[PDB]
Amino acid sequence: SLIPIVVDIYSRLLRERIVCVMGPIDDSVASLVIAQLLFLQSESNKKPIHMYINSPGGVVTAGLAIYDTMQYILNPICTWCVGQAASMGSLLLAAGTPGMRHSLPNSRIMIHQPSATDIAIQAEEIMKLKKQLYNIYAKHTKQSLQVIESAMERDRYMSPMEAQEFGILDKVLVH
Amino acid sequence: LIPIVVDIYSRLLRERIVCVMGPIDDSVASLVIAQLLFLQSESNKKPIHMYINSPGGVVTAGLAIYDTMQYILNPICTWCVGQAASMGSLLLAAGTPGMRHSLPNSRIMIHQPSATDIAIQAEEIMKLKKQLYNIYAKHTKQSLQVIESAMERDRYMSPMEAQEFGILDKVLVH
Amino acid sequence: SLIPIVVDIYSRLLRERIVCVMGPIDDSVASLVIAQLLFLQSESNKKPIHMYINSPGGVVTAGLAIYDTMQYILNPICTWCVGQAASMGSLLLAAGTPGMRHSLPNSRIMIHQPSATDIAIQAEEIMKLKKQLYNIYAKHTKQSLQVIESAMERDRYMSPMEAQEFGILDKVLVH
Amino acid sequence: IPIVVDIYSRLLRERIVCVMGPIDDSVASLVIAQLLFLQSESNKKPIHMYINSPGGVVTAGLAIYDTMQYILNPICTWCVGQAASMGSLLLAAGTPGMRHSLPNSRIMIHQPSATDIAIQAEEIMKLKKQLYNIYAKHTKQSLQVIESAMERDRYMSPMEAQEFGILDKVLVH
Amino acid sequence: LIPIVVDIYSRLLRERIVCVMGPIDDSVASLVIAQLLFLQSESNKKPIHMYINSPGGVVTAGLAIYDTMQYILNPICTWCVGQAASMGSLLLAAGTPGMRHSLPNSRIMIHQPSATDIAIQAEEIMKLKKQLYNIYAKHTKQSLQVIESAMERDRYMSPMEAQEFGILDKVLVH
Amino acid sequence: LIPIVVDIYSRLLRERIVCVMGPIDDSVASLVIAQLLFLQSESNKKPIHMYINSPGGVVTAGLAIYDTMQYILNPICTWCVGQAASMGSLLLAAGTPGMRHSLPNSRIMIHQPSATDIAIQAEEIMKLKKQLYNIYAKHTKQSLQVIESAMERDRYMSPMEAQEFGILDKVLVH
Amino acid sequence: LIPIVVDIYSRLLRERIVCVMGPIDDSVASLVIAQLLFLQSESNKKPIHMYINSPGGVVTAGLAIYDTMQYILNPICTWCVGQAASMGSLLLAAGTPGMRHSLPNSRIMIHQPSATDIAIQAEEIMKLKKQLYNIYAKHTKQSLQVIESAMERDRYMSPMEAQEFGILDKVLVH
Amino acid sequence: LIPIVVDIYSRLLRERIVCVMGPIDDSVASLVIAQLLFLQSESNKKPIHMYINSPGGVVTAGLAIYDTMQYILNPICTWCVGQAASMGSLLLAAGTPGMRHSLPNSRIMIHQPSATDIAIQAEEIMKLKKQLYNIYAKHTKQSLQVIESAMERDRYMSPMEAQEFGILDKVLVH
Amino acid sequence: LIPIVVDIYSRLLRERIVCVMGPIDDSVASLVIAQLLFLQSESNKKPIHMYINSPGGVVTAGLAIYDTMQYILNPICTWCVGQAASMGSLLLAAGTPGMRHSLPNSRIMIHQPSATDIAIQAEEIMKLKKQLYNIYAKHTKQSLQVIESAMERDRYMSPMEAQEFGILDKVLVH
Amino acid sequence: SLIPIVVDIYSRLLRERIVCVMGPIDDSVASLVIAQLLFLQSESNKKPIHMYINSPGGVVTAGLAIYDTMQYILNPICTWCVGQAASMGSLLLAAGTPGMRHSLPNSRIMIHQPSATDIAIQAEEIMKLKKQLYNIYAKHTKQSLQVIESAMERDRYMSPMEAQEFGILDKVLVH
Ligand SMILES: O=c1c2c(n3ccnc3n1Cc1ccc(C(F)(F)F)cc1)CCN(Cc1cccc(Cl)c1)C2
Ligand SMILES: O=c1c2c(n3ccnc3n1Cc1ccc(C(F)(F)F)cc1)CCN(Cc1cccc(Cl)c1)C2
Ligand SMILES: O=c1c2c(n3ccnc3n1Cc1ccc(C(F)(F)F)cc1)CCN(Cc1cccc(Cl)c1)C2
Ligand SMILES: O=c1c2c(n3ccnc3n1Cc1ccc(C(F)(F)F)cc1)CCN(Cc1cccc(Cl)c1)C2
Ligand SMILES: O=c1c2c(n3ccnc3n1Cc1ccc(C(F)(F)F)cc1)CCN(Cc1cccc(Cl)c1)C2
Ligand SMILES: O=c1c2c(n3ccnc3n1Cc1ccc(C(F)(F)F)cc1)CCN(Cc1cccc(Cl)c1)C2
Ligand SMILES: O=c1c2c(n3ccnc3n1Cc1ccc(C(F)(F)F)cc1)CCN(Cc1cccc(Cl)c1)C2
Ligand SMILES: O=c1c2c(n3ccnc3n1Cc1ccc(C(F)(F)F)cc1)CCN(Cc1cccc(Cl)c1)C2
Ligand SMILES: O=c1c2c(n3ccnc3n1Cc1ccc(C(F)(F)F)cc1)CCN(Cc1cccc(Cl)c1)C2
Repeated sequence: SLIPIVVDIYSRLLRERIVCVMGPIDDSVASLVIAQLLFLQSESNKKPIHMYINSPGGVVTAGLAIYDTMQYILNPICTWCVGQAASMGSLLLAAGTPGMRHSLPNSRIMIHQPSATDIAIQAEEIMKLKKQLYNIYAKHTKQSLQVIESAMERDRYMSPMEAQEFGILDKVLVH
Repeated sequence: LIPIVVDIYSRLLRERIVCVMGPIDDSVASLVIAQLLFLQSESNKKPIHMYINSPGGVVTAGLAIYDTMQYILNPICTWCVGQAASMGSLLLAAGTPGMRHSLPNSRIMIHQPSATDIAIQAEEIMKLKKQLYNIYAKHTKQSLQVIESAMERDRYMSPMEAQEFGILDKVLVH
Repeated sequence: SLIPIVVDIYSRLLRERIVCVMGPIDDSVASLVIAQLLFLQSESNKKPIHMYINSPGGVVTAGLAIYDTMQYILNPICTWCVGQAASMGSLLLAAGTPGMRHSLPNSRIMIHQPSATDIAIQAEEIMKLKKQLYNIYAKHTKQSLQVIESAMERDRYMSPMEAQEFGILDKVLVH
Repeated sequence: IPIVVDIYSRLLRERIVCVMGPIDDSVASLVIAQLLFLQSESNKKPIHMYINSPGGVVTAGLAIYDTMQYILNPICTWCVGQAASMGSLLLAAGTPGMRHSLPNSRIMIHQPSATDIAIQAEEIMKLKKQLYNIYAKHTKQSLQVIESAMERDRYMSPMEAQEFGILDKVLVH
Repeated sequence: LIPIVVDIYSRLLRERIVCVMGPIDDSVASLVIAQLLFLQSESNKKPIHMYINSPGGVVTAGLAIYDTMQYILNPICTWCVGQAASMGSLLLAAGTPGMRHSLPNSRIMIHQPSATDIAIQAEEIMKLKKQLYNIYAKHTKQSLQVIESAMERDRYMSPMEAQEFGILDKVLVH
Repeated sequence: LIPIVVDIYSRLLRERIVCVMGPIDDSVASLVIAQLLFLQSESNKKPIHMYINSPGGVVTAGLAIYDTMQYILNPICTWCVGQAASMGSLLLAAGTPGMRHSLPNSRIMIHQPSATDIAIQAEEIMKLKKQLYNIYAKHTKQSLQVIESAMERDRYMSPMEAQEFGILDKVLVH
Repeated sequence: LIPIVVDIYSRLLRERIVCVMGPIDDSVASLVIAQLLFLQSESNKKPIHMYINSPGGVVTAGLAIYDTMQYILNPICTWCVGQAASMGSLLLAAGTPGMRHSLPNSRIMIHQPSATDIAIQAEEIMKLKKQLYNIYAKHTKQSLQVIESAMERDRYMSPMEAQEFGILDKVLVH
Repeated sequence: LIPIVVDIYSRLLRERIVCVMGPIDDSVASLVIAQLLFLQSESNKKPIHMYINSPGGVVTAGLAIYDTMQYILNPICTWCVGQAASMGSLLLAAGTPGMRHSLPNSRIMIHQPSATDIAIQAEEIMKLKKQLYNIYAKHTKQSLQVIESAMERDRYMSPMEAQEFGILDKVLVH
Repeated sequence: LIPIVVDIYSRLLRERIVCVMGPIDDSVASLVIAQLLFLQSESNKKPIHMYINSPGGVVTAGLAIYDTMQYILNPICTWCVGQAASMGSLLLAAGTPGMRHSLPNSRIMIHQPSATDIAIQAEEIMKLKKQLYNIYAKHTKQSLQVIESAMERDRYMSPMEAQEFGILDKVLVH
Repeated sequence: SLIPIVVDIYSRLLRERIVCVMGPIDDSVASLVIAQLLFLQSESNKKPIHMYINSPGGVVTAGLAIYDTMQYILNPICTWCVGQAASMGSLLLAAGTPGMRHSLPNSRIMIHQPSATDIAIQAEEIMKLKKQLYNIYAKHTKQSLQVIESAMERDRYMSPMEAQEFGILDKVLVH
């Protein structure tokens, strides 16, 4: 509700190839984001797609569904963190095309996983998910598994500069 | 809410894309069934694509979709993104042979969770589970014994081991 | 994301002479179903009207309202059971035109009544209603009154092929 | 709850354990404790068990059943009001010749459509088959007739229950 | 709280007064049955008095009390004050002949309101109603036809109309 | 609810007027951010007007709007009507210098109330609090020490006094 | 549930009739303000009519409307129907002098109820009452003392008492 | 609602019969521990009997009871009636060797349900399962592998399967 | 509920055993404080035993117990069974040196979860966090830097590893 | 519940002339505390009474009711702050007999009033209450009104040392 019409603002964002992942991640967000990503690739397999992330995280399998769609599609993907990017949110941020992951000056980044689950699962599977994130995180930051898991073991946010040095993003820009 | 293009969920249907992601209930089954029959009227032979990201749901609602997939003449490509558990993996395994896919980081589970339209007797719950035994055995080409033994474990499968088991055919990445 | 549009899908099903009854049978479902049947008869008193049934049952008087409407209209009525047809659902399925009652391979049929009432009723009327089902069931299955009453007391589901042998449906189709 | 020269504590002084309600784990524990206490008082004096239950958790009912067979005491079961599902199983498990009903009591063996924990289909069936053998044992009915009867969602009269083997005597006073 | 006398509800039991004031449920049934069995153990022949001010309740719980009244050897005086509807009037009518009482302004109803422990079938609810037909006919000395015909009307009866019907015998003022 | 004029909230947007009335959360932030980014596409440097009547809200959502205001090239005139507390006053103070306004009877508060998207540790709440210090110090031209002292007090300030503090520049009447 | 004409509330605003019926909160305030600013853009000189049937509301939101009325150049006729209490009567008294009206049975109360957007200190609520004191004193042209004593009485006023006090100018029936 | 004898649950504890019926939580654990420590103070050598009818519960609370059994010097006879699942079967298997019993129809399950006192990380839940693995392996005398494969199956065991697996020693009926 | 022995929780107190099982709040703090102050009155220097199986709780309530332990003259043996997290581990580490124990399968965590009596500012939460640093550093004999690093990690430690960290001194089995 | 018996611990505290004001202040706490204070004076008008405070504050009129009882009774009153003493709690702490107000090392003290009310009242009365506290606070700390109101205007806790220097208490003791 209370969405203005322009000549619809969220639909007008999509004509600029901008997908929003604001808010928590659940299955409905994942399907909606995925549909827009596949739609944007069908318009052009070569024009860049932009993703604005202001998310506290969400369901792990729903987040991996988006991540896999980003890897699948051919388009370069520029990720933009505004507000914060925590848990799966920071993973999507880190999953952008190298050199095209940006953050605003006062944005917050967190890779620690929250202490999320569609259905009840056992620790053998919940741990498989955590390692699944380890390898994904290690891939895109170019850090060893020892470095990724140790950082994520600590509950703390990073400044946009700090997430750049750890390897989550490439550019902390102001204007 | 849902953005408008050139509505995006109607636009997915415009490409012969049916989504069965999210939990399966009787109304979800009816809606999916309506879309499959509508797509068959467009072309009895052009392929239908079905995206699965479901943790399962009502068994009779899942079988309603399954029987509808088997009924229509169209080839059906199943695509597992996110995860497919319980009835979700059955629909995934029920795709056209050679046309069942998953993305690299997907979770697949055939184990049934401990879902029910009405309270039923124990003989019917066993009659229903036996129905799933035969369906899984049909499309995975595994014996009944290995299927019943497999679902006994409350564990998920990776897309590559699910392929060797016969639930899907290709783990693609682009 | 509740309803897709076709090039409305539930209105398009109605353009195809297909009435679908999935949710549980209540007064609001009955009125809406009845309206479509009278609408489809006004379009053509002779083209077959189709009924897709996937219901766990519902209000008995609301089911009889649909049942009575089926008998009244002149059209041949093809009933199609997908998923399941229990209590009033199976009564509607069995009330189709003879030779036109179908089920899909893995569907469930149950005539046992669950242990259904708009308002509070006395025991005497509940028995009058149960007897009402006996005659409707006995009529359309061509089974004895006794075999119907003993069958319904058993709390079991039956497969489409034993349901065909019982007389509730005629064709278990395979495509 | 009235005091007498406590009324439920006084019933236990008369070797009467009352169920009279759904079979919880808490009901089962309390009933089981009373049976073990009454046996320790006397392994040979009969214990009376009053049943007015619509059933309950199956594992909790089997817990009581296992305790009844364990103790050496003759057990007189008395069904007043009604005895459905697990309730009728306890009724039929009394000592032979000592299972009674009041004239207007209700007996039901049909199982309701054991939810301590959510369970699988294979285990749920293993559980009813476990109930079949107990009923088959104590009614002296074949396994086939027991399973067919339980599939019918009907109540029995105290005479229908006496002839079926669930009880032995329908008395008025 | 309950006042203390030198406890008032326990003092009523010392006077062979059982209270059935309030709706009938299984927990009420256990207490009434327990007190009746206790009072019989004190004396097989001294009369027990039963105070009824109930709007009815669970049918199986009411019949459980009814069966206990018939079982014990004691004469039972039923006293209806306030009102006695559904099972309340059945217990009232089930007193010893010549000892069923009402106060001038009590309400009596045999009509059943529109058995309630668990969901049951149509044949069982009808079997339960037929049991009520025979019991009422036994203690009112009316034919079955007049019992059911009367019960179809939910009118309440005056303690006088109920006496002529056979539900009670002595409606007193002092 | 909302009137149509030859829609009133969309018509405010046609006049380059963004409204931040009400509490700030992530959904408010997304909408404000979208309108700010949209308004830049019509004109690189035409001024944008921002109406604030907010009691505050989520800090990360407030910083998200703040960063967007600083990012875009347009000069931004902020207008406080009613009140601007917590993050509300930060957005008000973050307008283009010389263009931060209040109406005569508005209340302004920079003290933060005792809020976050998720539960966080003590070190992060302090980092955010320090982040607010630096932003406030930057735009008020006050030292860090005086800013910290101002926020320590649970008091509101009048528009004409917020001007002397540096939160706004002009308190207008007509 | 709103009837449509050549929308009835949009047709009212189409004639410069702003409605403040119902309680004041921030969502009401934003809408009233937008309508006042919109009506000024069509004509800074055509009179605006404002209908008040409000029991009061949030004080900061009421002051926002008050500030918007004072800011715009239009003459504003306020019309009280039903009642105007707390902030409602403040908006009523804030109309253009000589253009404040009431209907015969409308009720006026200046007493403030015993709220605000957020929990605040005792000094801030007191700053607000003195702030309201001056507003009332300005437009009723009574001394500050007369306002404080009047608002202190938990009573409603008749439209004749309201004009004599200085809150309004005309009570018309036709 | 607990009957009194010369309290029935206090009379059970008076004979060294500790009951673990019902789900395990911290409040149950404290009480069981206190009873075990109390029974040891009367005699470090008289056997303690422990009745288990539990569907499981909090793992840390279950381990606290397990640690208390191992600490005290008394031989402990565990008795399974009804069922012993999750932590319940762990306490059952943790009895003194040769003194672990079950009744004929009691059910045993080692599969862990898909909780804990507080929300925790994936590594900590995994530390707990390996920790339970060693406990089960110790007292059933099966390899760690055999425990992990067994607990992986979402199935209950019969008392005969339970003794053969090493969880208990005797299934008695009399 | 609670057994009587010739009351079990009062009998633990007769043995100078205070139990801190369950979460800590002000009502828990008052009761523990009262028992600690009471136990000092029987004996100035007889050791007091403290059983901890707590996931933490209110920080000011936890410090209230901590200050009482430090205040009283008695040596205090702390015993961790089950788990001791957040304030729970602080009380465990606050025992008399050489007398802080854990049972083999206990879990210990000093990281604080992301709690307070009333809503507070960022400066106070940090002062309390720093207060916890100094207490932890004092009793573990670790530097402030290593303590802050330990608490930053959302992990539990085993009893034998908490010993090397200095939280406890002896992990006992019998 | 779960209160141990000693040979009752809260009743045994009262035989040691120790009143507990732990938890929030409401009318029921005030009456209960007041009754114990009057009882302790009736036992001895000259033996000291001890008050343990671990309170986040509460209803202002209920707190003033306790304060007035402390001033009325003749006994010396030793106040002890453990945990924290906020809003009205710190007022009761400050109201002890001079030289007999103590705190434990890690206790928290706050005079700022929370942002509490039996019934809805106007600002003229709510402000009268605040000034009523100003004069009470100024009395027992011996600070000017300007100093009291300015300190209380700032939202912050004090360390037990800091509350001593401001004048709330006299002794920060450890053993
Ligand atoms: O300003 C951009 C930016 C991008 N971008 C990509 C393609 N076009 C653009 N434009 C132009 C444009 C946007 C929206 C619309 C319309 F839809 F609202 F009309 C019309 C034109 C990329 C990233 N971003 C950076 C950014 C700044 C502030 C907050 C956030 Cl979260 C991120 C700016
Ligand atoms: O990209 C596809 C894919 C399919 N497919 C089938 C027909 N057309 C397509 N296109 C083009 C297209 C899609 C959507 C729209 C519109 F509706 F959004 F506009 C318009 C054109 C099938 C398989 N799939 C694979 C896939 C990769 C990543 C995640 C997921 Cl869940 C699945 C891609
Ligand atoms: O496919 C059919 C079937 C019937 N039928 C009757 C008339 N037309 C049809 N069509 C073609 C068609 C359907 C819908 C549309 C549109 F409206 F959606 F566009 C357009 C064309 C009846 C038999 N069976 C029914 C059925 C029910 C439930 C589960 C399954 Cl597996 C099978 C299929
Ligand atoms: O069929 C009728 C009936 C009446 N009637 C009156 C005028 N025209 C009609 N038609 C034709 C028609 C119906 C609906 C539509 C349209 F809504 F779909 F457009 C268009 C034409 C009343 C008499 N009878 C009543 C009736 C029988 C069975 C069950 C129910 Cl419940 C009620 C039916
Ligand atoms: O019968 C026992 C059994 C044990 N046992 C141990 C010590 N004494 C006994 N007695 C005698 C006794 C019990 C209770 C009391 C009193 F306190 F209630 F009065 C007095 C004497 C061990 C367990 N075993 C097996 C068992 C059977 C049925 C259900 C359960 Cl769950 C377990 C029975
Ligand atoms: O009447 C009995 C009956 C038994 N029995 C066994 C031992 N003593 C008895 N007495 C005497 C007595 C009862 C109660 C107390 C006191 F404790 F409540 F005061 C004291 C003495 C067995 C069961 N039988 C059958 C029965 C008939 C009616 C309804 C129910 Cl439900 C069951 C009755
Ligand atoms: O009056 C303005 C003011 C601004 N401004 C900026 C651009 N245009 C304007 N106008 C004209 C206009 C408004 C609304 C519409 C329409 F959309 F409703 F039609 C069309 C034209 C800025 C600041 N503001 C100050 C202000 C005073 C009172 C209350 C509030 Cl909340 C704020 C006035
Ligand atoms: O066994 C102890 C232990 C202590 N201790 C201290 C003083 N006395 C004892 N006893 C004897 C005793 C206990 C209870 C009672 C009574 F109250 F229940 F009767 C009477 C005597 C200290 C530590 N603890 C260690 C411990 C092991 C297992 C689980 C837990 Cl939670 C803790 C053992
Ligand atoms: O230890 C005291 C202390 C006082 N005091 C006053 C009179 N007697 C005492 N004793 C002896 C005693 C207390 C309780 C009982 C009994 F009731 F529990 F049995 C029996 C004897 C005053 C203040 N206080 C300081 C204090 C330390 C720890 C926490 C807190 Cl909140 C405050 C200690």
